[PDB]
Amino acid sequence: KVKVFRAADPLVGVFLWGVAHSINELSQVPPPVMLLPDDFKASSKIKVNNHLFHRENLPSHFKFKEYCPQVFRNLRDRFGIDDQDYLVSLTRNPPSESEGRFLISYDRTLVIKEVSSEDIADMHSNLSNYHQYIVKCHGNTLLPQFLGMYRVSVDNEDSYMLVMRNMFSHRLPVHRKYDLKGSLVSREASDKEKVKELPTLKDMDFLNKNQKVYIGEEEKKIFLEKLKRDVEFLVQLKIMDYSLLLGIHDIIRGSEPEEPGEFESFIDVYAIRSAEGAPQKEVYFMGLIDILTQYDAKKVHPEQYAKRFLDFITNIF
Ligand SMILES: Nc1ncnc2c1ncn2[C@@H]1O[C@H](COP(=O)(O)OP(=O)(O)NP(=O)(O)O)[C@@H](O)[C@H]1O
Ligand SMILES: CC(C)c1ccccc1-c1nc(NCc2ccccn2)c2c(ccn2C)n1
Repeated sequence: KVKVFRAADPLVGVFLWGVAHSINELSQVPPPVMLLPDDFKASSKIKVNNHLFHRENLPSHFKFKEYCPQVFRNLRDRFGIDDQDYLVSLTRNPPSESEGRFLISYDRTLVIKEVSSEDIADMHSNLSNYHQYIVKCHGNTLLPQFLGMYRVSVDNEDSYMLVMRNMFSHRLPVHRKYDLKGSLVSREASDKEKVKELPTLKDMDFLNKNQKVYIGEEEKKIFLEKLKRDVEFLVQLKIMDYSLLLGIHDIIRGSEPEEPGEFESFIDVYAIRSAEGAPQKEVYFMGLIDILTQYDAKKVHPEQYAKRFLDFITNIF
Protein backbone atom coordinates (compact mmCIF):
# COMPACT_ATOMS: atom_id res chain seq x y z
CA LYS A 1 0.00 0.00 0.00
CA VAL A 2 2.40 2.76 1.35
CA LYS A 3 6.20 3.04 0.61
CA VAL A 4 8.77 0.56 2.14
CA PHE A 5 10.92 1.57 5.21
CA ARG A 6 14.59 0.47 5.79
CA ALA A 7 17.08 0.77 8.75
CA ALA A 8 19.88 1.46 6.11
CA ASP A 9 19.17 3.47 2.88
CA PRO A 10 19.80 1.28 -0.24
CA LEU A 11 21.40 4.06 -2.41
CA VAL A 12 23.93 5.00 0.35
CA GLY A 13 24.66 1.30 1.12
CA VAL A 14 25.45 0.48 -2.57
CA PHE A 15 27.47 3.73 -2.78
CA LEU A 16 29.70 2.65 0.22
CA TRP A 17 29.91 -0.92 -1.21
CA GLY A 18 30.99 0.55 -4.65
CA VAL A 19 33.69 2.81 -3.09
CA ALA A 20 35.16 -0.19 -1.12
CA HIS A 21 35.15 -2.30 -4.35
CA SER A 22 36.61 0.52 -6.49
CA ILE A 23 39.51 1.32 -4.05
CA ASN A 24 40.16 -2.46 -3.65
CA GLU A 25 40.32 -2.80 -7.49
CA LEU A 26 42.57 0.33 -7.72
CA SER A 27 45.14 -1.00 -5.13
CA GLN A 28 45.85 -3.82 -7.71
CA VAL A 29 46.53 -1.33 -10.59
CA PRO A 30 49.83 0.68 -10.35
CA PRO A 31 49.01 4.44 -10.52
CA PRO A 32 50.53 5.99 -13.69
CA VAL A 33 52.75 9.06 -13.10
CA MET A 34 51.33 10.55 -16.39
CA LEU A 35 47.59 10.70 -17.23
CA LEU A 36 46.67 10.11 -20.95
CA PRO A 37 43.73 11.54 -22.99
CA ASP A 38 41.77 8.21 -22.69
CA ASP A 39 41.82 8.39 -18.82
CA PHE A 40 39.37 11.39 -19.10
CA LYS A 41 36.90 9.14 -21.04
CA ALA A 42 37.42 5.95 -18.93
CA SER A 43 34.89 4.25 -16.58
CA SER A 44 34.53 1.19 -14.31
CA LYS A 45 31.06 -0.51 -14.34
CA ILE A 46 29.86 -3.35 -12.07
CA LYS A 47 26.38 -4.98 -12.16
CA VAL A 48 25.37 -7.36 -9.28
CA ASN A 49 22.41 -9.75 -9.84
CA ASN A 50 21.60 -12.12 -6.91
CA HIS A 51 18.70 -14.65 -7.24
CA LEU A 52 17.22 -15.88 -3.91
CA PHE A 53 20.44 -14.99 -2.00
CA HIS A 54 19.20 -12.36 0.45
CA ARG A 55 21.46 -9.77 2.24
CA GLU A 56 20.40 -7.26 4.96
CA ASN A 57 22.56 -4.17 4.30
CA LEU A 58 22.45 -4.48 0.46
CA PRO A 59 19.82 -4.98 -2.30
CA SER A 60 19.95 -7.98 -4.73
CA HIS A 61 20.01 -6.02 -8.06
CA PHE A 62 22.19 -2.84 -8.36
CA LYS A 63 24.93 -1.19 -10.54
CA PHE A 64 27.94 0.99 -9.63
CA LYS A 65 29.92 3.10 -12.13
CA GLU A 66 33.11 5.01 -11.36
CA TYR A 67 33.96 7.81 -13.85
CA CYS A 68 37.62 8.42 -14.87
CA PRO A 69 39.09 6.29 -12.00
CA GLN A 70 42.79 7.08 -12.84
CA VAL A 71 42.03 10.85 -13.04
CA PHE A 72 40.29 11.08 -9.63
CA ARG A 73 42.96 8.82 -7.95
CA ASN A 74 45.64 11.24 -9.30
CA LEU A 75 43.63 14.30 -8.02
CA ARG A 76 43.38 12.63 -4.54
CA ASP A 77 47.21 12.18 -4.56
CA ARG A 78 47.76 15.83 -5.65
CA PHE A 79 45.34 16.95 -2.83
CA GLY A 80 47.37 14.83 -0.30
CA ILE A 81 44.67 12.17 0.22
CA ASP A 82 45.94 8.52 0.27
CA ASP A 83 43.29 6.08 -1.16
CA GLN A 84 43.24 4.21 2.22
CA ASP A 85 42.23 7.40 4.13
CA TYR A 86 39.59 8.26 1.46
CA LEU A 87 38.17 4.70 1.82
CA VAL A 88 38.27 4.89 5.68
CA SER A 89 36.77 8.46 5.74
CA LEU A 90 33.84 7.22 3.55
CA THR A 91 33.11 3.60 4.77
CA ARG A 92 34.57 2.92 8.29
CA ASN A 93 31.51 4.73 9.84
CA PRO A 94 28.35 5.72 7.92
CA PRO A 95 27.94 9.30 6.56
CA SER A 96 25.52 11.93 8.12
CA GLU A 97 22.64 13.05 5.78
CA SER A 98 22.12 16.91 5.57
CA GLU A 99 19.80 19.31 3.54
CA GLY A 100 17.58 16.60 -0.60
CA ARG A 101 20.73 14.48 -1.14
CA PHE A 102 23.91 15.83 0.50
CA LEU A 103 26.15 13.84 2.86
CA ILE A 104 29.10 14.59 5.14
CA SER A 105 31.60 11.80 6.10
CA TYR A 106 31.52 10.63 9.81
CA ASP A 107 34.99 12.33 10.25
CA ARG A 108 33.61 15.45 8.41
CA THR A 109 36.68 15.47 5.97
CA LEU A 110 34.60 14.78 2.83
CA VAL A 111 31.23 15.94 1.41
CA ILE A 112 29.14 13.84 -0.97
CA LYS A 113 26.61 15.61 -3.20
CA GLU A 114 23.97 14.02 -5.44
CA VAL A 115 24.03 15.82 -8.82
CA SER A 116 22.26 15.42 -12.21
CA SER A 117 23.23 13.58 -15.42
CA GLU A 118 23.52 17.23 -16.75
CA ASP A 119 26.18 18.08 -14.08
CA ILE A 120 28.15 14.82 -14.90
CA ALA A 121 28.30 16.02 -18.57
CA ASP A 122 29.67 19.45 -17.31
CA MET A 123 32.24 17.66 -15.03
CA HIS A 124 33.61 15.62 -18.05
CA SER A 125 33.99 18.79 -20.29
CA ASN A 126 36.45 20.62 -17.97
CA LEU A 127 38.01 17.62 -16.15
CA SER A 128 41.26 17.68 -18.24
CA ASN A 129 41.34 21.54 -18.01
CA TYR A 130 40.91 21.20 -14.19
CA HIS A 131 43.64 18.52 -13.81
CA GLN A 132 46.10 20.72 -15.82
CA TYR A 133 45.18 23.64 -13.44
CA ILE A 134 45.72 21.45 -10.29
CA VAL A 135 49.22 20.42 -11.66
CA LYS A 136 50.12 24.12 -12.33
CA CYS A 137 49.10 25.28 -8.74
CA HIS A 138 50.33 22.06 -6.90
CA GLY A 139 46.76 21.48 -5.54
CA ASN A 140 46.81 24.96 -3.93
CA THR A 141 43.38 26.39 -4.94
CA LEU A 142 40.06 27.79 -3.51
CA LEU A 143 38.18 25.78 -6.13
CA PRO A 144 36.43 22.60 -5.05
CA GLN A 145 38.77 19.57 -4.67
CA PHE A 146 36.92 16.82 -6.64
CA LEU A 147 38.03 13.42 -5.21
CA GLY A 148 35.56 11.10 -6.99
CA MET A 149 32.57 10.77 -9.29
CA TYR A 150 30.15 7.82 -9.39
CA ARG A 151 26.70 6.61 -10.64
CA VAL A 152 24.70 4.32 -8.24
CA SER A 153 21.76 2.33 -9.70
CA VAL A 154 19.03 0.84 -7.43
CA ASP A 155 15.36 0.08 -8.48
CA ASN A 156 16.53 0.78 -12.09
CA GLU A 157 17.05 4.42 -10.78
CA ASP A 158 20.47 6.17 -11.41
CA SER A 159 21.85 8.57 -8.75
CA TYR A 160 25.01 10.56 -9.60
CA MET A 161 27.35 11.28 -6.68
CA LEU A 162 30.31 13.70 -6.45
CA VAL A 163 32.87 13.63 -3.57
CA MET A 164 34.65 16.85 -2.54
CA ARG A 165 37.03 17.86 0.27
CA ASN A 166 34.96 19.66 2.98
CA MET A 167 35.59 23.48 2.77
CA PHE A 168 34.35 23.62 6.42
CA SER A 169 36.21 22.24 9.49
CA HIS A 170 36.72 18.52 10.35
CA ARG A 171 35.44 19.59 13.88
CA LEU A 172 35.37 23.48 14.49
CA PRO A 173 31.61 24.21 13.94
CA VAL A 174 30.48 27.15 11.69
CA HIS A 175 28.60 29.98 13.51
CA ARG A 176 28.01 32.36 10.50
CA LYS A 177 27.74 31.25 6.79
CA TYR A 178 27.73 33.58 3.66
CA ASP A 179 27.36 33.06 -0.14
CA LEU A 180 28.87 36.22 -1.81
CA LYS A 181 28.65 36.93 -5.62
CA GLY A 182 29.25 40.75 -5.71
CA SER A 183 26.04 40.83 -7.87
CA LEU A 184 24.97 44.23 -9.41
CA VAL A 185 21.41 43.33 -8.12
CA SER A 186 20.77 42.95 -4.32
CA ARG A 187 21.14 39.42 -2.76
CA GLU A 188 19.52 38.52 0.63
CA ALA A 189 18.53 35.45 2.75
CA SER A 190 14.68 34.86 2.75
CA ASP A 191 12.64 35.07 6.03
CA LYS A 192 12.33 31.21 5.79
CA GLU A 193 16.22 31.06 5.66
CA LYS A 194 17.11 33.46 8.62
CA VAL A 195 14.63 31.10 10.50
CA LYS A 196 17.31 28.26 10.36
CA GLU A 197 20.10 27.73 12.99
CA LEU A 198 22.74 28.12 10.14
CA PRO A 199 21.09 30.20 7.36
CA THR A 200 22.93 30.87 4.02
CA LEU A 201 23.43 34.71 4.35
CA LYS A 202 24.37 36.86 1.23
CA ASP A 203 25.82 40.18 -0.10
CA MET A 204 23.30 42.60 1.55
CA ASP A 205 23.38 40.63 4.91
CA PHE A 206 27.24 40.95 4.92
CA LEU A 207 27.08 44.76 4.23
CA ASN A 208 23.98 45.34 6.49
CA LYS A 209 25.93 43.62 9.38
CA ASN A 210 29.05 45.75 8.47
CA GLN A 211 30.84 42.30 8.41
CA LYS A 212 34.62 42.31 7.68
CA VAL A 213 37.42 39.64 7.60
CA TYR A 214 40.66 40.22 9.67
CA ILE A 215 43.54 37.86 8.58
CA GLY A 216 46.67 40.08 8.08
CA GLU A 217 48.14 41.59 4.86
CA GLU A 218 50.56 38.61 4.37
CA GLU A 219 47.72 35.97 4.59
CA LYS A 220 45.54 38.41 2.54
CA LYS A 221 48.11 38.83 -0.33
CA ILE A 222 48.43 34.98 -0.26
CA PHE A 223 44.56 34.65 -0.45
CA LEU A 224 43.88 37.33 -3.21
CA GLU A 225 46.80 36.09 -5.34
CA LYS A 226 45.25 32.54 -5.34
CA LEU A 227 41.63 33.86 -5.72
CA LYS A 228 42.68 35.92 -8.81
CA ARG A 229 44.31 32.99 -10.74
CA ASP A 230 41.38 30.66 -9.69
CA VAL A 231 38.82 33.22 -11.10
CA GLU A 232 41.07 33.83 -14.22
CA PHE A 233 40.93 29.99 -14.76
CA LEU A 234 37.06 30.16 -14.50
CA VAL A 235 37.07 33.01 -17.13
CA GLN A 236 39.13 30.86 -19.61
CA LEU A 237 36.30 28.24 -19.18
CA LYS A 238 33.58 30.92 -19.66
CA ILE A 239 32.10 29.96 -16.20
CA MET A 240 30.16 32.74 -14.37
CA ASP A 241 27.54 32.34 -11.62
CA TYR A 242 29.99 31.29 -8.81
CA SER A 243 30.25 32.52 -5.16
CA LEU A 244 32.75 32.74 -2.34
CA LEU A 245 31.46 30.41 0.43
CA LEU A 246 32.59 32.03 3.72
CA GLY A 247 32.28 30.18 7.06
CA ILE A 248 33.07 31.97 10.36
CA HIS A 249 34.02 29.91 13.45
CA ASP A 250 33.91 32.04 16.67
CA ILE A 251 36.78 30.80 19.00
CA ILE A 252 35.11 31.93 22.31
CA ARG A 253 31.83 30.03 21.48
CA GLY A 254 34.12 26.97 20.74
CA SER A 255 33.02 23.38 19.78
CA GLU A 256 30.49 20.92 21.42
CA PRO A 257 31.97 18.49 24.05
CA GLU A 258 32.62 15.75 21.36
CA GLU A 259 35.24 18.09 19.63
CA PRO A 260 43.42 14.40 26.67
CA GLY A 261 46.23 12.94 24.47
CA GLU A 262 44.63 13.66 21.02
CA PHE A 263 45.87 15.78 18.00
CA GLU A 264 43.68 16.77 14.95
CA SER A 265 44.24 13.90 12.40
CA PHE A 266 43.16 16.24 9.49
CA ILE A 267 44.05 19.79 8.24
CA ASP A 268 41.35 22.39 7.28
CA VAL A 269 42.85 23.50 3.91
CA TYR A 270 40.37 26.44 3.35
CA ALA A 271 40.71 27.78 6.99
CA ILE A 272 42.46 31.13 7.93
CA ARG A 273 42.77 32.52 11.55
CA SER A 274 41.83 36.00 12.90
CA ALA A 275 45.01 38.17 12.88
CA GLU A 276 45.98 39.63 16.35
CA GLY A 277 43.91 42.77 17.15
CA ALA A 278 40.43 42.11 15.71
CA PRO A 279 36.87 42.56 17.14
CA GLN A 280 36.55 38.73 17.74
CA LYS A 281 39.00 35.74 17.55
CA GLU A 282 37.68 33.65 14.55
CA VAL A 283 38.53 31.05 11.86
CA TYR A 284 37.38 31.82 8.27
CA PHE A 285 36.57 29.00 5.78
CA MET A 286 36.62 30.52 2.23
CA GLY A 287 36.27 28.51 -1.04
CA LEU A 288 34.57 28.86 -4.51
CA ILE A 289 31.19 27.15 -5.25
CA ASP A 290 28.35 27.59 -7.79
CA ILE A 291 24.78 26.11 -8.07
CA LEU A 292 26.43 22.71 -8.96
CA THR A 293 28.86 22.56 -5.93
CA GLN A 294 26.86 24.56 -3.25
CA TYR A 295 26.80 22.98 0.34
CA ASP A 296 23.02 22.31 -0.12
CA ALA A 297 20.62 19.71 -1.67
CA LYS A 298 20.51 20.48 -5.44
CA LYS A 299 16.92 21.85 -6.19
CA VAL A 300 26.65 39.75 -18.65
CA HIS A 301 30.09 38.33 -19.71
CA PRO A 302 32.56 36.11 -17.79
CA GLU A 303 35.27 38.87 -17.66
CA GLN A 304 32.66 41.31 -16.15
CA TYR A 305 31.30 38.81 -13.56
CA ALA A 306 35.05 38.20 -12.70
CA LYS A 307 36.14 41.90 -12.37
CA ARG A 308 32.92 42.58 -10.32
CA PHE A 309 33.34 39.43 -8.10
CA LEU A 310 37.02 40.24 -7.32
CA ASP A 311 35.91 43.86 -6.49
CA PHE A 312 33.37 42.78 -3.80
CA ILE A 313 35.67 40.08 -2.22
CA THR A 314 38.76 42.43 -2.07
CA ASN A 315 36.52 44.75 0.10
CA ILE A 316 35.49 42.11 2.77
CA PHE A 317 39.01 42.47 4.34
N1 LIG B 1 33.09 10.13 -21.07
C1 LIG B 1 32.14 11.06 -21.01
N2 LIG B 1 32.41 12.31 -21.46
C2 LIG B 1 31.44 13.24 -21.39
N3 LIG B 1 30.20 13.13 -20.92
C3 LIG B 1 29.97 11.88 -20.47
C4 LIG B 1 30.85 10.82 -20.47
N4 LIG B 1 30.25 9.69 -19.92
C5 LIG B 1 29.05 10.08 -19.59
N5 LIG B 1 28.82 11.40 -19.91
C6 LIG B 1 27.59 12.16 -19.67
O1 LIG B 1 27.38 12.22 -18.28
C7 LIG B 1 25.98 11.97 -17.97
C8 LIG B 1 25.83 10.62 -17.29
O2 LIG B 1 25.97 9.57 -18.30
P1 LIG B 1 25.91 8.04 -17.88
O3 LIG B 1 24.66 7.85 -17.06
O4 LIG B 1 27.24 7.63 -17.33
O5 LIG B 1 25.74 7.33 -19.32
P2 LIG B 1 26.52 6.24 -20.25
O6 LIG B 1 27.95 6.20 -19.80
O7 LIG B 1 26.24 6.66 -21.66
N6 LIG B 1 25.71 4.84 -19.94
P3 LIG B 1 26.25 3.32 -19.65
O8 LIG B 1 26.84 2.72 -20.91
O9 LIG B 1 25.12 2.44 -19.13
O10 LIG B 1 27.34 3.38 -18.61
C9 LIG B 1 25.28 12.10 -19.33
O11 LIG B 1 24.99 13.47 -19.58
C10 LIG B 1 26.34 11.51 -20.26
O12 LIG B 1 26.14 11.82 -21.62
C1 LIG C 1 36.66 24.36 -12.56
C2 LIG C 1 35.36 23.68 -12.17
C3 LIG C 1 35.22 23.67 -10.64
C4 LIG C 1 35.29 22.28 -12.76
C5 LIG C 1 36.32 21.40 -12.47
C6 LIG C 1 36.37 20.15 -13.04
C7 LIG C 1 35.39 19.75 -13.90
C8 LIG C 1 34.34 20.60 -14.19
C9 LIG C 1 34.26 21.87 -13.62
C10 LIG C 1 33.04 22.62 -13.83
N1 LIG C 1 32.42 23.13 -12.75
C11 LIG C 1 31.18 23.65 -12.90
N2 LIG C 1 30.55 24.08 -11.78
C12 LIG C 1 31.13 23.96 -10.45
C13 LIG C 1 31.89 25.16 -9.99
C14 LIG C 1 32.16 26.23 -10.83
C15 LIG C 1 32.93 27.27 -10.34
C16 LIG C 1 33.40 27.23 -9.05
C17 LIG C 1 33.07 26.13 -8.28
N3 LIG C 1 32.33 25.11 -8.73
C18 LIG C 1 30.57 23.71 -14.21
C19 LIG C 1 31.34 23.18 -15.25
C20 LIG C 1 30.60 23.45 -16.48
C21 LIG C 1 29.47 24.09 -16.11
N4 LIG C 1 29.41 24.25 -14.75
C22 LIG C 1 28.27 24.82 -14.05
N5 LIG C 1 32.56 22.61 -15.09
